[PDB]
Amino acid sequence: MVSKGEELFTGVVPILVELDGDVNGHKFSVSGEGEGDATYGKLTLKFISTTGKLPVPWPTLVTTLVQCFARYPDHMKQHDFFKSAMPEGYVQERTIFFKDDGNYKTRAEVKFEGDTLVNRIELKGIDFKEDGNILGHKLEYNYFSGNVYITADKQKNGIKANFKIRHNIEDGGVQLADHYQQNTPIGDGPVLLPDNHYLSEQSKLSKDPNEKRDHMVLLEFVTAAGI
Repeated sequence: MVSKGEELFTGVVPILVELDGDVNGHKFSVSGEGEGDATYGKLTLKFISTTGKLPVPWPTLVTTLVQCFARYPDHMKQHDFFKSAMPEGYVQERTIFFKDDGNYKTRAEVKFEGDTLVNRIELKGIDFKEDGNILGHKLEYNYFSGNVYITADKQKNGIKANFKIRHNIEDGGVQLADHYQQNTPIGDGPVLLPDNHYLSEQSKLSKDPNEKRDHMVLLEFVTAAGI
């Protein structure tokens, strides 16, 4: 049968993202709007800095800026924690360790507000290098992929995940970003606790030619695999 949270994602859902960040005392705010179609694993969003030029590269914020839009194959739908937590939602937390640089710590609440799926985020970055790849804006702006390895956290009625993102540098090298993640339900309601699996994620970054604010247009595909 079709579960409580799964039915909320059968069509196109509007998305609203709000992020408050502070990286080495540079405060910034990002708003995002778009839509998600979990049937296809497809997200289309436009993010805007509401605080002027970002102090960190847009590609470093992509993983932080709604895994409930994953396309789960029919034969894995009993392993979709993210939709099962809806509409009450879940808390997502990460540490993102930038190799030879600082870290981001993030806390996000993902939940429905009426028909709109909302992602509300707090991001704290510390110990970054002034002339590093991040504060120095040395990362390329184009495309990256990731394989998110998800396991159950029975103890917390939730999940954990870890994955590496390789951000291309302007010189031709790579900035590694090592991600550690935990998700816990907001509700006291039951959730689906998964077997080991991965989400295959692809992120295409672009610009709106008519937009003068600092911004990122994002097309994202997210597909569950490995069962």
